[PDB]
Amino acid sequence: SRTEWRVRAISSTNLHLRTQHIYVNSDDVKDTGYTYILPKNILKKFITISDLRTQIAGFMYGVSPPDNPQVKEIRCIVLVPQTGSHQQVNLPTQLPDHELLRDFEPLGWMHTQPNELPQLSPQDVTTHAKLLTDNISWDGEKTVMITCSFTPGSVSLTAYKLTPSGYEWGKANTDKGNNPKGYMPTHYEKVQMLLSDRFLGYFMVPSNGVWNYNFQGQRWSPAMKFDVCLSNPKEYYHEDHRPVHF
Repeated sequence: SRTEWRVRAISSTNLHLRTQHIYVNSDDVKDTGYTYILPKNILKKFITISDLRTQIAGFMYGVSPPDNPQVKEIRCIVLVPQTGSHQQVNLPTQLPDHELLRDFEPLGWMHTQPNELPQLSPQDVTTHAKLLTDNISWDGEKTVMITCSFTPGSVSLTAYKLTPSGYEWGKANTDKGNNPKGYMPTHYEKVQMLLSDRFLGYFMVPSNGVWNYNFQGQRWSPAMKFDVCLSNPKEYYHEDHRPVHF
């Protein structure tokens, strides 16, 4: 329905309201490790181009502040060609590559999620374990996952790191559902994160100007190759994201 598309596009412009009420779960995090600083400007933009029901994601890149070795500041988010569901996001096996990105530290990924969950999803652990094993540039000691859970009238953020055992389990997991065998809360660990407007972050999207393939699944595949470039991300229901035909 072309009309429905226009209606959804309209209601989605109210997503920014949720970024007025942001919550960060820093509850009982180990005092050992890194603290992640996410810029408010990119978290807000990330929410405005997202969707309440279908998850989206982006890879995070950042730097190490000269005066605090235990702090990692996220300065760039890369949106890759993708499709997703209420339970997960589907990303190409090929990591983004660009001269501008090579001098940053890969810090993991972030993604939206329909509801707040009592535990990190088994899917997230599996997706993260895959990203680690395949990419030598991904340091398990610094890469993390930030979940942006939509809660009534707001968004709730949490950052996690995989535990050595979680990495092992994730690398072997074969059932995408919500209760895989051997899944324990000891497979991941919460990490400290801050949402700050002290500095700004930037976005990089696919060079063809299309990151959202949720209405063009036939053009998406795990093996697809792509390039990226600096740019302001297009919303979920942007003109260029609609199906080749209704």
